[PDB]
Formats: sequence, C-alpha cells, structure tokens
Amino acid sequence: GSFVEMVDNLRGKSGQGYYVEMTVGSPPQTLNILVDTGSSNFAVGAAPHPFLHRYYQRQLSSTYRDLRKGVYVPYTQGAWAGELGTDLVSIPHGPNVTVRANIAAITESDKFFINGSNWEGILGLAYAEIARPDDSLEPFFDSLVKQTHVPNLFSLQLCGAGGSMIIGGIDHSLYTGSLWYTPIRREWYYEVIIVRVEINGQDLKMDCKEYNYDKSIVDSGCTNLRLPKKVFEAAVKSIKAASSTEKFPDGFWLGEQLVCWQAGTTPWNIFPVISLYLMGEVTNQSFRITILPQQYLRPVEDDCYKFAISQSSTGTVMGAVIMEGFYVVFDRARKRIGFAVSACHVHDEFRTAAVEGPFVTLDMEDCGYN
Ligand SMILES: O=C(NCCS)[C@@H]1CN(Cc2ccc(F)cc2)CCN1
Repeated sequence: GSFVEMVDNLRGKSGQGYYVEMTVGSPPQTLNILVDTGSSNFAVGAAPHPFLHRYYQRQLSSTYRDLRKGVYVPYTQGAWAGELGTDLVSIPHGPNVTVRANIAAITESDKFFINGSNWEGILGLAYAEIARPDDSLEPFFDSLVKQTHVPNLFSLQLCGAGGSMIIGGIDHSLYTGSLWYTPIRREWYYEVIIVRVEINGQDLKMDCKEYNYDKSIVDSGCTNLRLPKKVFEAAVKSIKAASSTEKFPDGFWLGEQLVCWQAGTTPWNIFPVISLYLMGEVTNQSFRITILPQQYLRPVEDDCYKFAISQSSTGTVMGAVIMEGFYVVFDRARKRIGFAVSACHVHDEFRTAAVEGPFVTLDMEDCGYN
C-alpha cells in the first residue's frame, strides 16, 4: 500500500491508551493525542497538570480563534472542563494536510490524564450526535473530510506486547485473511450488533438482545471488553468452568486481583477462546471474531496479568481487548466496520485469532435494543 509513511504511527503503554503524533497552531506545537472512537471531541491540555510534560499554549498561536464558550465533557472513565476554540491541526505521520478544527482547551480535569501515558490530548473519532455541548460542534474527522480530499474512512491496528492508524485508506500488510464487514446501526457511537457469543465453542444460550442491551460499540479509548450485567455473569461462569484446571481468587474475575506465573511459563492453553458473532452485510448472514487469552488477559507492571473483561451498565464496549486481535476498518463512507486478523496480534504456536464466515442466522434485526 501507499500508506507506508503512516505505518507504525501509534504508540502507548499497556492499559493507558494508544496515541498519535499531532500538531496544533502556528508555529506547530507537537502533542501526543489519545485515539478514541468512543467519543467525538477533540480536546488538548492547555494548562499545566501534574501528569502533563507539555501543553497547548493558545497565546503562542497566531491562528488560534476563541469561540468564547466553556465546555464540560464527562466520560465513563475521566472528565475534563475547558474553553472552546479553533486552530490549525496536522498529523505529521498521517495525511499531508492542514485543517481548521474545533479544539477544546482543557484547563481542568479529573481522572483523565494518566501518569506515564505520554499523551496530552484526546481525538474523538466518533460522530457529531454524541459531541458536547451538541452536534453543532463539528468533530475533527468531519472537518478533515470536508476540507480535504482524504476519503471518509480510517483504519486502526492496535498492537499489544504500537500499531497503525491509516487515515484515508487500508494497508493490506497490516492484516491476514479476508475482511468481514458489519453494518453501523446508527451514526453516533460506532454501534454494531452482536448476534451470538461463544466461550470455547459453547453458546451462551441467551436472547441476542442481551448482548446489545443498551448498545454494542467499538471503542479504542477503552481497555476492557465490557459486557452488560447479565452477559458478564454468564461469560465469567463459562470462562471459569473452562479454565478450572487452575484455581484463581474471586477478585481476579473482577479486576481487583492479578494472576502471575514464571517468565515464559504462562499456560495460555487452560484459558478458553471467546467468539463474538457480528451481523453480516448480507441478510441472514453473520461472521465471528475469535480472541485469545493473550487479548483478554493484559500484562501488568514473573509475568503478571489482569482480567480485562468487566461489567457494564451502558451496554457492550468492544475495547482494546477486542481491537488488539484485529485490524479494524472504520468505513464511515459505507456505514460499516471491517474486521480482519491482525498481523501484529499476540498469539502462540498452538492457537491464533480468527475472523470466519459466513454463518446462517435467522431473525437478526431483533438483536438490537429499542
Ligand atoms: O471513558 C473512557 N473509556 C471507556 C471506559 S473503558 C475513556 C478513558 N480514557 C482513558 C483511557 C483510554 C484508553 C485506554 F486504553 C486506557 C485509558 C480517557 C477518556 N475516556
């Protein structure tokens, strides 16, 4: 592909977030920006903070325009407050363009910036509907598409232990096998529909509406695979039974406790695979995406791991757990999301992550929550 200058543009430590190099203002002030497909605001630190090494200085930028309006944005994890404005933004290792975008200048925050994360801002890649204060505040990618010839598409390859955010196209060297697409249900979050869940080839036997109770979303700005109360309970009991060859403390299945082994001795074989079936583009068709323990058990600072599946009250969140196993294509132009086996995904000599289809499924439209 012609996106070789875009490959390997992502960095970020385990459980802290993946970020891209971006510049704001004139002359260009370089900052590292969290890639977040679960929000829609572009906001950078614009005042000193204990965890910030650098921040956006508006007085040093000649192209800064004050919108003279304060903004507050709460997330599931973290919140910030700031002042709205516009300025020139560029992505050094992305498309060779410069755009005027809405930037929220973060002057106040809580549980947002992470110590040692190395990022100083957030790139909300989702749609305008879920942007604060309202959908009149144009997200960065909408600005980028409207002002340049860069196509209405981006793709993410999150690599657990870097990765690539390809803006405008698809690099074929970042995946193996075929690309399977699932329809975007609504343009707010990256809402998808899960039709079936399997733990080590065993169906959870639940009404498929439970898998999407509230919503099912694709979110790079989330560490965990988060599941609705009912689905989480059913999943944990199934994972616990499949991995009964070793006993673990009850706090481990809650993220409260860690589990450790000797270096290189980690027995991945005892932990089951997890398959999420996603609605296909063709009527009565579906495809499954299968993740390994390497994805849902994440290394902690002997090799120690944290159980990276948690419970949710706001629906299914397909986080980095899911996305680190796959090359994900956010095809906005065709209202669909693509999944392919990542070339950088962590696996062993016995098992690998999989994207397989098609599968026959009757009554798919029901699976969505109303
Ligand atoms: O609410 C949020 N995500 C959903 C909960 S998992 C995000 C959390 N993010 C910090 C963060 C992002 C990515 C990551 F890998 C680890 C941490 C700040 C913005 N809001």
